[PDB]
Amino acid sequence: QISVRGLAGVENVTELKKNFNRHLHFTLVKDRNVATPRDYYFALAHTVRDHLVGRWIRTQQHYYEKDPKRIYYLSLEFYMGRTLQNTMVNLALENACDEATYQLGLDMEELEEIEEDAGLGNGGLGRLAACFLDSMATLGLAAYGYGIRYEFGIFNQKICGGWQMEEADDWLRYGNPWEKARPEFTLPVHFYGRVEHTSQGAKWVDTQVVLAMPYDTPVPGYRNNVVNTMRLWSAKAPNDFNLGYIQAVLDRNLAENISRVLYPNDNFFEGKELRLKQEYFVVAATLQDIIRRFKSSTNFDAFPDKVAIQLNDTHPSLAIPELMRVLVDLERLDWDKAWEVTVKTCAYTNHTVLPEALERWPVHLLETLLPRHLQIIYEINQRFLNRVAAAFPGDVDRLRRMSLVEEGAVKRINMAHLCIAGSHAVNGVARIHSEILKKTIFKDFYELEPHKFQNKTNGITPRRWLVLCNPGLAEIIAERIGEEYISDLDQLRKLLSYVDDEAFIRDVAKVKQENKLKFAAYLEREYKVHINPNSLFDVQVKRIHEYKRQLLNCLHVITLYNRIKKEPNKFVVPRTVMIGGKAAPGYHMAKMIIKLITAIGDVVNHDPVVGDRLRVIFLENYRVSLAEKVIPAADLSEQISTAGTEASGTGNMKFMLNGALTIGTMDGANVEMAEEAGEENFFIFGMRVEDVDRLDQRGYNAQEYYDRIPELRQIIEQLSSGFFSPKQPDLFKDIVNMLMHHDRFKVFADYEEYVKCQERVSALYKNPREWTRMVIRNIATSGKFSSDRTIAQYAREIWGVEPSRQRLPA
Amino acid sequence: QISVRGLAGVENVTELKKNFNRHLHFTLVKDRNVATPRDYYFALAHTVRDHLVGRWIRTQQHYYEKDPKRIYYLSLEFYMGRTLQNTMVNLALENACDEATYQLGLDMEELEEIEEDAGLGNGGLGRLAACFLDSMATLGLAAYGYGIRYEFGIFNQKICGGWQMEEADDWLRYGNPWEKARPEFTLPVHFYGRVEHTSQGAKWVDTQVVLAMPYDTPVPGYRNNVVNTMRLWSAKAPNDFNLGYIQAVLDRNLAENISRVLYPNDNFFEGKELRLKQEYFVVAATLQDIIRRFKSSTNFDAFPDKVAIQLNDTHPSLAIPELMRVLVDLERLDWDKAWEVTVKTCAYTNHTVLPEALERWPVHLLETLLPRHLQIIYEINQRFLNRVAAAFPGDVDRLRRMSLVEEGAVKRINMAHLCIAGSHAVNGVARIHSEILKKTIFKDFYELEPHKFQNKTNGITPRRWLVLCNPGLAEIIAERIGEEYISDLDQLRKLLSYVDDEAFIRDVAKVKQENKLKFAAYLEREYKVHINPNSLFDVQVKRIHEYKRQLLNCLHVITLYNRIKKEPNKFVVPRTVMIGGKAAPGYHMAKMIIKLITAIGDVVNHDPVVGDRLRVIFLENYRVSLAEKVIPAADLSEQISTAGTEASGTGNMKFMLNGALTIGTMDGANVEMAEEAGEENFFIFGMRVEDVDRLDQRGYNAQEYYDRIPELRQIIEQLSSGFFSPKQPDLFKDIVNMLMHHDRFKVFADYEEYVKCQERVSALYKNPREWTRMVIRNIATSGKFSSDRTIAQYAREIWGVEPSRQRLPA
Ligand SMILES: CCCCCC#Cc1cn([C@@H]2O[C@H](CO)[C@@H](O)[C@H](O)[C@H]2O)c(=O)[nH]c1=O
Ligand SMILES: CCCCCC#Cc1cn([C@@H]2O[C@H](CO)[C@@H](O)[C@H](O)[C@H]2O)c(=O)[nH]c1=O
Repeated sequence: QISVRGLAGVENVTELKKNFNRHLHFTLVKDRNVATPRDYYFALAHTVRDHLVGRWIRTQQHYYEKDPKRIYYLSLEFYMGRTLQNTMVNLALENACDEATYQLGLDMEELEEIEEDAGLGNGGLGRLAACFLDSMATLGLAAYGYGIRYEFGIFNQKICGGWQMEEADDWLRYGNPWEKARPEFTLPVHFYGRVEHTSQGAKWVDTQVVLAMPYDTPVPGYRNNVVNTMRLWSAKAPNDFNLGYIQAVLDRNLAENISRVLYPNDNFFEGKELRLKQEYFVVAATLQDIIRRFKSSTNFDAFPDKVAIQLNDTHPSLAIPELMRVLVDLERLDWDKAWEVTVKTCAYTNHTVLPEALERWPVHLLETLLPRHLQIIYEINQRFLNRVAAAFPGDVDRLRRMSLVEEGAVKRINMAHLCIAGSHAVNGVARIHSEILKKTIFKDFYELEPHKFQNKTNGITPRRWLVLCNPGLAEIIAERIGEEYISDLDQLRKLLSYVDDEAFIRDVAKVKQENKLKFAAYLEREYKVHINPNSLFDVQVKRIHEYKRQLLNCLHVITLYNRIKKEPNKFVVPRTVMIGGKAAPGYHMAKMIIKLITAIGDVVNHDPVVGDRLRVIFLENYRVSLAEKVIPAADLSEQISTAGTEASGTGNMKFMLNGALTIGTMDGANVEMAEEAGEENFFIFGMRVEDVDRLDQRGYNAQEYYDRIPELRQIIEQLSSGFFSPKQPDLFKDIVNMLMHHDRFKVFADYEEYVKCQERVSALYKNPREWTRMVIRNIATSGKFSSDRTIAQYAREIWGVEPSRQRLPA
Repeated sequence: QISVRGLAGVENVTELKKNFNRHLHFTLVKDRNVATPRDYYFALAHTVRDHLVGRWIRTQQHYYEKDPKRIYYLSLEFYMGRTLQNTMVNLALENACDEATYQLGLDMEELEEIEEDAGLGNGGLGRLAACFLDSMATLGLAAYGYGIRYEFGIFNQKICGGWQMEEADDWLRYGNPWEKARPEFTLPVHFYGRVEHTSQGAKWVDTQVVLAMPYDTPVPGYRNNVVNTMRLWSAKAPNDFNLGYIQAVLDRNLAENISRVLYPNDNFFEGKELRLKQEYFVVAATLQDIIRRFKSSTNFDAFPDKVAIQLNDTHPSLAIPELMRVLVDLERLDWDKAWEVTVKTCAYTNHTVLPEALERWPVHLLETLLPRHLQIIYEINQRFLNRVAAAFPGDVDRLRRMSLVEEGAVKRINMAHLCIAGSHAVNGVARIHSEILKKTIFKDFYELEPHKFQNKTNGITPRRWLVLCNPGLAEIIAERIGEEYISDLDQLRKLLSYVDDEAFIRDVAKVKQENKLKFAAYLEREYKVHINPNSLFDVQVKRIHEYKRQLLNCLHVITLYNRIKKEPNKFVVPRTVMIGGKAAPGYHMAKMIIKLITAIGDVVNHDPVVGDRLRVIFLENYRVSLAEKVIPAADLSEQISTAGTEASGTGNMKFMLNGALTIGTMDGANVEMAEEAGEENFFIFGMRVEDVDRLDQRGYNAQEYYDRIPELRQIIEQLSSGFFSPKQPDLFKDIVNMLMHHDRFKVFADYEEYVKCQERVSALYKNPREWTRMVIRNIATSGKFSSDRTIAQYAREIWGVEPSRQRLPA
């Protein structure tokens, strides 16, 4: 059909068809009269997977012959989403399969919709991981993602009476044709026990053994025939485990619970033992795989020239004392040498500065669960603190601040401090977040070792986040400037010479209008809800968090509503405000925010005076595959976190790429986005980071805003009095109370300037042609935000390897 | 190589080879340089499974077009063993695959050894089930096996210091290429709740839901292109299950524990709740499958003309009140009509008369777990007892004996009584066991309904139990009389005209000697143990049980040993005595017996005076695949249960088929075996059933035998004094105590005649040529004992359907 989707040749189409039929019959054991859409999706999936394997084998073979330096990306999260379309796209099979399946009388799109998301992640962190593996493959890096194969991913969100209900995401119910179980590289992981000292060093003994079985899933590069591996571990009990008899067998579940469910907090940190076991599990099994792969090439000097380990936040920070444990206790290197190898291997990416988000493990936990690692960590601390004393003699306060060990009611190990100490590079995820790191929470560590601190502004993959979810926009871009930009997204700049081209202007706007028409229909079919597709589409999608200030959005919505009820016969640009996201299950406030949003919907959406001028939709079960649908359909992107809190953000990037304009604060990557497009082409409002500080020193008194803004006073009055909850008039007193007395995020301080800026958005939207020209300026400058750029920067400046864009043979 | 293994044509061989290579690459994602034997076994397995599926689909299609009456075989046990070779054999692919794999430079036999047993059974009962499914397919019956897909089967038995250790049989570790998950026919099963009465009848409510997911495994008939289905259910939790959040997800294991492990008792009955849930699970999910399949053909009159349900013992007896529940409560038939349908559908096979083996469920259990079924059972009882009163007025004792409900400290439901009441046929499993049923435990029920009681002597499948495990013997048979006998085993009779044929005599003996030479080697390679292959091979293999009187064997062994130490320079026919079997984990005595056997081994096997004249081996991990090896290699078969206790036995049949002579008592099928071969061709000793009764009425006093047999007194003295346990001299006091004061099985009563008869075995063995001629008479008369005969008898006399030997098209 459209050109970026590859060739539908007569060979390939005829061949796809017979392989589809072979799978349907031999693999699925069905015939065309009993097959359901789910069987059809499978046959297609097995058929496409057939095109990977040849390439997959040759890629692993290549890395053996060539023995390049290897990148190991350790993450507890890999938010993959669906695999089928991505695979076709990267393999140039999209038009072929589409043709083949059409001729068999099937609609491919209907089949794509049957695939479960692999929701092995909560949000931006696990999805960074996913974009990174795609980019690593595309750039021919010899990279492996390592994580955990959770039996249940992020929960599916149902709304009942406007409250979030969580249900189990049983994504493996029907099988996963993408993975390959490799029970033959099963590895032991040890827990508990005790440390014994001998003539010949420490020995960790009387431990419980849990086996780690790996599953491999192919990661295909973009049209370069590189296929890398994501290896996820699964917990299995040993056969002599516990081994009255029945219970012994039934208790095998106790071990395998390790990889059973993904922790769904991204706000808070809970010191729960299961979580720590998960972190150790992945790190222990991964290091033996890394070490084994290295030995098949006594001398660990070369280890750092052959291995790079990137730590996605501090979740796999135990890699550091685990690498010492192996080197010192099992391979018998002296401390000082093993330490040099360790620091030179490991690097650390921090994803937040929120204090409640940082891992601080109780010592009593590490002591029972991992007693030798505790010894190592203490020995690490001591030697570290002697470096500090030597560099800053007399400074005893610096000593207590920098310690890996927090003194207090319960002793804690600060896992960030460990990562900084044991890594040669530490990075933030956007320029401003990186400066904040050096100026505030890691300032002490920066003065000791300024050379460790870097920046690597996040990016997203334009294969998933443009070609895949937005084929129409990819096409019109390709018509003008070619296809090269799909893996060199800087070329999008060439679009700046089309900014006064009437034919492009109509085409950009035409595509936006289609994506809206299509999403508007998805809203009716799957969820019986009625939207005007000529309205502006105002979307905030991301996890629910106080810092992300969905509440601020709510306040705007309520204000537009109140202005409309005040002058009903005045013209306002209509809007459909969509807000969607999951709340972590114990985060009471977050859950109240979801409730408020639906409450506003019940009032606003059924007011006959409002008409179709304002609609408020909460988007159920936001996740990767819903993001691929709503992002191409959006006009306004809401990125409105209090300055200084959102480390980078990546949703913001997906929207810029797809023709939405951004309303946001100068926070995280928003800053570089505006810098790249010009501030004129951006809707910036609110305090900068400096303003927030000034406010913290005076003290933030919310009353002041309430006393001076009548429009705001009215909203609080409505919330307090029961306007939005006529059955429970006091339903929202917690929010009204938080807003008024302990808002760490200064919702009221930004309200005035946020509303004024929202008025400027409506004004520009009334002039279609200038709206679109601004869109063009955004899309045209979104190049920097490709995860290809990001990965090339890690590669060159942290891992010490060259990206290569060259094909491998077919 | 040999003719019964089919054609190795040039088409098939070349085609096997490329499919093997396709699977190795596409399915297993390996290449010839990294492949391990396990990968090779898989590729072969997937290649052979490819030849089933076409046939499998056409068989299920046929049954739809033709709509014949359907047999549902309900069992908690299916002891399948390995599937690969059986599949090749039934499909005529053995010589082809052997050729193909040879040309790829592989040894097929080495590959066959890598396959796990599906040990979804304990012993004869679950293996009857397996032989029956093979025979049902071979006879073109539209039959389905239904059971449970246990995650762990019968435990693997290790010996440590001569004690049994149990470890978990994790038979699914590496995948099972034979099954097909069919998540789309998932079915709800309900538990707990309570019964509510309405205007419109009872309603079972507030129940917990457990889902049953079916797995299908192909059951290929012998060279007729019929492939039937074994459907095994797997327990899965629902997604809103329990649905702080973490525990909710972790507690999903509580539901799925249902299908987690197979109960390994075959002696005793434990009223454990998990077991009852297993029995209900299988019965509830199976009945909806049966009912659904029936509706796709309001009127249940035809139900019994379209459905037959065979109950393998009382384990799935809840099928009966479950069928009433559905008919009465969900489809709204009146009692009397639903009852007629039920009795006409169901039949019951009893497998034992041992009182501790019978299921008697506590009422408090059924009341909490299945409260409506309890109501039904009471209503069944009442109506049943009114039939009894009417037929035997005044007989109040008969009323208490016949009741489904046992009065007592805790009320129990007698599940046998339920099966008899709710079934149109009840059968024993050998002629003598069937008479015992009618004369003793079911006598009351027989006088009420003599027409319900039948016999169906057990059988075994000659495909697995001859062609497969003994290709050499199958060949020489085929040389003389053709191949037709493989599915018409009566033709083995034609061998009686070769009894004086010198060339056959040498060939029969030649094969026996090979199987011995080969097993003798298997003993060294896998278990470092040293046997003389010219000795007589004396084997007792079967579960360890007091009734099966392994102890009696021990006493003989010890006696041969003591006679040898008394006259060391006298000639005795050498023997290798092998005894093997698992003990149920809580059966303390059984476990002591294993211990004794190894103790005898430690003394006997290291006496230099004994030489290689006597060896005593305990065979570790006896199971289906070890049976396929040791049975062809045996000379003497030990079937020595106290008369009246072994309902039928089937090991006895496997040995007759494979050229061993039998030493045994007149118990179970032994009786019909001797009747078929002539008593002269059999080594019969000991009490008949009548003798046992006479002894029970006088009282069995073991002292008497001890006082009159010096050879016996000496053995007891040795056991008591520590001769076999020099470190723990009192190790065996429990056995010596049981033997002397409470042996329900009269080991001493049979000892004298058992030894005399063992002397007659040794005498005949010294004359090779007459030994073999007797073997010929056994093998030649083993026809009756084919499970094809058995199934044809169920078919004609219980199920009301005709066996058909006709091919279906290819
Ligand atoms: C000391 C160890 C404790 C770590 C606690 C944490 C954290 C997280 C950060 N981010 C986002 O990660 C994204 C990817 O970098 C960012 O764009 C976004 O700004 C982040 O909030 C998440 O999405 N989830 C998180 O849990
Ligand atoms: C009231 C319900 C309770 C049932 C309890 C039971 C039983 C069993 C019978 N048999 C054998 O089943 C075999 C197959 O019929 C026989 O040949 C052999 O003689 C039997 O002992 C077994 O092998 N295992 C058993 O558990």
